Amino acid sequence: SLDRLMNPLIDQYLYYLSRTQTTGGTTNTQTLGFSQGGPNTMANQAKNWLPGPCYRQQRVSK
Amino acid sequence: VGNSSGNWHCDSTWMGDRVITTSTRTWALPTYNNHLYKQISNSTSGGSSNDNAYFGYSTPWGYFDFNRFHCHFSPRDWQRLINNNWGFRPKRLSFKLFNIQVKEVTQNEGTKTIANNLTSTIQVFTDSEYQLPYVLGSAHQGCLPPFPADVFMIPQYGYLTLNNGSQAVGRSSFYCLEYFPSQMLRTGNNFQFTYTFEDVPFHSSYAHSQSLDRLMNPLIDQYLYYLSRTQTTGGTTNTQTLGFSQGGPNTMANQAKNWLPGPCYRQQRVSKTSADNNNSEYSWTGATKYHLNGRDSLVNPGPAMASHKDDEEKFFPQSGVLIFGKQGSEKTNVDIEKVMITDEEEIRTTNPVATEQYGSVSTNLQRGNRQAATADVNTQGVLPGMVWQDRDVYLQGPIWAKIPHTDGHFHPSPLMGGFGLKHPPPQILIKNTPVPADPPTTFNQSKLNSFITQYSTGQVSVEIEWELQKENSKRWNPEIQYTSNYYKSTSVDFAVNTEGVYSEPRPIGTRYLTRNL
Amino acid sequence: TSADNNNSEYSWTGATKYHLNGRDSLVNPGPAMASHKDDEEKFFPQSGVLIFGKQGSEKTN
Amino acid sequence: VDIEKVMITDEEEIRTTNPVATEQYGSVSTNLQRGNRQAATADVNTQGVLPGMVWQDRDVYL
Amino acid sequence: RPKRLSFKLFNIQVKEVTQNEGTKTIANNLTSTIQVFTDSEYQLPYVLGSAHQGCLPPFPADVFMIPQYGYLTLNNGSQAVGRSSFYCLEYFPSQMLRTGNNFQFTYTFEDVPFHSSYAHSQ
Amino acid sequence: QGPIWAKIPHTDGHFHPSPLMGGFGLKHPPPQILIKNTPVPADPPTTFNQSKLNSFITQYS
Amino acid sequence: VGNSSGNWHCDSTWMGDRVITTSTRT
Repeated sequence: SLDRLMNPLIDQYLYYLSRTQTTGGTTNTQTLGFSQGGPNTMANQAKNWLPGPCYRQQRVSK
Repeated sequence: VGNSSGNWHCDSTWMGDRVITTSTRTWALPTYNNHLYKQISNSTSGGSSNDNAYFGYSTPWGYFDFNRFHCHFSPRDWQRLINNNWGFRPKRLSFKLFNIQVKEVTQNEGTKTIANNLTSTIQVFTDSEYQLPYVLGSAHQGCLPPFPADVFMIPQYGYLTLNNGSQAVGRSSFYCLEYFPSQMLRTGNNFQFTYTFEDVPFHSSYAHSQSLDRLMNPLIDQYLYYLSRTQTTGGTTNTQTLGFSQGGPNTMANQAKNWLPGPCYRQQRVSKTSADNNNSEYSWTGATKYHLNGRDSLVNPGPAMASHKDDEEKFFPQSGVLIFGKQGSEKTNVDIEKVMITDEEEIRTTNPVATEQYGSVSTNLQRGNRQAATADVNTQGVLPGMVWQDRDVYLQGPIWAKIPHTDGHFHPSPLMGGFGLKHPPPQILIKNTPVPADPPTTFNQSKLNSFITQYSTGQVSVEIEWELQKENSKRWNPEIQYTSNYYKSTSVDFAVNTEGVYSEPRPIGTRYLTRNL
Repeated sequence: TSADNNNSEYSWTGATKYHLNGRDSLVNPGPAMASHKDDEEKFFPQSGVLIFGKQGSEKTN
Repeated sequence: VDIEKVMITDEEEIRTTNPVATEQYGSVSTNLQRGNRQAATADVNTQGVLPGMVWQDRDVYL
Repeated sequence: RPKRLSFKLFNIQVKEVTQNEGTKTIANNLTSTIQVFTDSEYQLPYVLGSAHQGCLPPFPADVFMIPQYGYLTLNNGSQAVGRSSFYCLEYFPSQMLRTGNNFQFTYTFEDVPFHSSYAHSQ
Repeated sequence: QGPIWAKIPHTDGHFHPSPLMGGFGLKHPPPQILIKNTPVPADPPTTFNQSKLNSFITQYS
Repeated sequence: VGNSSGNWHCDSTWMGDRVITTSTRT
C-alpha cells in the first residue's frame, strides 16, 4: 500500500515535527521537539507519492 | 589471490556537455538472524494503531543504499554544476565491485582471534525485472558515506505486504530471493555489471524571473473590460448600476491573465520562534493527513509548495517540507538546533504557499434581497491552465524513485523530488554464504542451526554519465551564486573538526540561477 | 439588468480570487466555463468571461 | 426489486492505493495559530489531482 | 492550426524635427538609421499573451504608432530582491537598417492540436 | 477580436497548457521583434567633457 | 583458490511446453 513501501529495519535520515509543547513534569510551555522516522512511528514518515482522486458518497448497509 | 581485482577509479570530470562521476568506498558485511527468516507485525512492537500496524519479513540478506547525491558529488563540484547549467538528466550508470575478503571469528574465553578464511564465498544478483519489492525511495539512512574515506556496514533487508492489523490476508505475498540466479563469488574474483537509464525530463534547476501575475506590459492596457462598479458613486445615494473599465498599469491586480497557479494543500503553520506558537499539542491531531483503509496517515512532504511568503522567515509548513540533521543527531525529541530546515521562497513565483488559502469563491447568487456569498478554498485540484514546478532537490537528498507499476499515473514526478522511471535502476543484494559447524557423528532428521559466525568486506564504486543544458541567458545584471561566506570561521565548512567527524553547515539547494520565465 | 443585483460594492471583496505570496489577485477569466444555463440571458459570471468595447470607449467607469 | 434478486460489486482490491468512497479524503487547516489563536482544522470530501498521484481505474467484470 | 509564418518589413524613412518659435519644419534625413532583431532563443521577457491594446489596426487603411516596451521582475513592494534581473537588448545582434534597405525573416510553427471550432450534438 | 496564442512558461511542470483566454500555446512560440530609432547627438562642445551626451535631434521614422 | 567454481544458477522458467528448474543449496 502507498504507506508501506519503505524498509522496516531502518529510519529516514530526515526529521519531522514531533513536539509543540514541553513534557517534563507539571508545566506547559512553547517548545519544539524534532525527530526522525522510525519503524515504530511509520505513520509519520515522509513518503514520496500520493493517493488517488476522490468523491465522497453516502454509505449504506446490506 | 595475489592480484588486485581492479583499480580505485574515483573522480569527477567534465568533458563538456557531459559529466562523469564515480566514488569508491569501503564496506562491510554482517550475517543476520543466523541465516534465518522472520515474520514481523505488532511483535517487537509498539502497541495498537491500525495506523502503526505492519507486516513484513526480515531476511538474512543485505542490499545497497546510494539513492542520494552527497554520495556522488563532493560539495565544490556540485557547486560547479549549479552556477553554470540550467538542467540535467542522468543517462548512464555503471557498477563495479571488488577485492573481496572473508573473516571468521572464534570467541574463546573473551579472547577472539580474527583471521581470514580465503575459501569462503558469497553471491549477489540484480533484479532487472523488478519482481522484488522495491526498498528505495524511502530515504533510509545508511547511504554511502557522504564522505569517501570513512567505511560502513550494509543495512539488513526487509519488506512488507498487504496487512490487517497483526494479521495478514490471503492475498498477502511472501518471497525468497534464494530463488534467483546469482553470480557466485569467491575471494579474488570480481563482479560488475551495467545499466543505462531511459528518457526523462531534465529537472529544471533554476528560478523564475517573473510571477504569474506580472507577465504583462506596464505601459499599456488590455483592450478588454472587467467589472468595476456594482453601485453608483456620485453624492449621497446608493442605487444599482454597472461601471465597466479596462485594465490599466494602476489596476494590474484586476487585469485578466491567461494562466493559472499550481495545485495546493493547506497546512497548519508554525514558527521557529518557540513562544509564537499556540500552546497545544497538535503535532498529530491538528496535522494535515489523508484517510486510507482506516489507517490515517500523515501527508508529508505532500505536494509541491511554497514554504512561506515574503519576510515570514519565522514560519514554515507544519509538515510541508524537508528537514535535515547535522552530524551527531540521535533518534527522537531532539531540538531545532540539531536540525536544519528547507527554505522554499523560490516558488512563490508560481506555486501557492502551504499555510495560505488557495483563494476564495462564491456559494450563492445574489439579488436585491440576497447577500453576496463568499467562501474559502483550502483544498484544490487541477484544471486546464495550470503550471508549477516540482520540489527542488537537495544535495543531502534523494535522487529517484520507483514509479508504481500501475495503469494510472499522472505527472509521476516524485514528491520528495527527483526522477521517476517505469524501469528504474536495479537493486543489488548480497549476503555472506552459510557455513555449518561440526555436525553430529550419526544422523539427525532436523536441519542445522550451528555455524561459524563470520563477516566479509571490500570496496565498490559506481559510474554515472549525465546530460546538462548549459545556460544561454543574456541577463545583463550579475546573478546570484552559491558561495561560502568570506568572513573568518573557527571551523571550516564541510571540513572535519579536530576529531575527524565530517559535517555539513547547511543544506544545499539548486534553484540558484535565475532564468527567464 | 441593473436593479436585480444586490446593492453592495463587492466588485473587489465578493470577487473570486487566489492568494499568492501575499498579493491577492483576481482569477480572470479563470478556467473554461459556461456563461449561464438556459434562459438566464440576464446573468453572467462576475469575472468569468471576456468583454469588449465598441470603438470610442475610454479607460474607466 | 429487492437486494436478493441482485448482486453487488466488491472493491476491496483498491484500498491498496485509492481512497474509500464513504471516507474523508483527509484533513487540512483553515488558519494560522499564535499563542492566542487556536489550531484550525477542516475536512476534505472533495478532491482534485496534483502532481504525485497514482491510481488504478475501475476493474472490469465479465 | 496555423503552421507557417513569414514576416516582411520595408520602405523605411526618417524624419527630424526642428521646433523654432513654434514654427516647425519637418523634412527627412535620409542618412539616419535604425536596427531591429528577433529572439529565437526567448531570452527576453515575453510581453504578449497580455492582450495589450495597440494591435495592428483591426482595419487596414488606418495607421498607428508602435507601443513602447517595458518588462518587470520579482519584486517586494517598492523594492526589488537580489535575484531580480535586469536586461539590455543593446546586447543583441541586430540587422542594422538604413532607408531604402529592406529586412525580412521567417519562422514556422510546430505541432499543435487543432482548436476545435464547433459545438456538440449531445 | 481576441488573442491568438501565448508563451508557455518554460518550466518542468505544465498541464494541458491550453491558455485560458483561449488560443494556442508553444514551448517555442513565434518571436518578438523590436525596433528603435537610432540615437543621433546634437552639437557637442568645443572642448572635452567627461560626461556623456543628453542632447539629440528629436526625430521619428 | 582465488576463483569461484561457478555461479548460483537457481530458477524456474517456462519457455512453453517445457519447464526448466534448478535449486542451489548448501
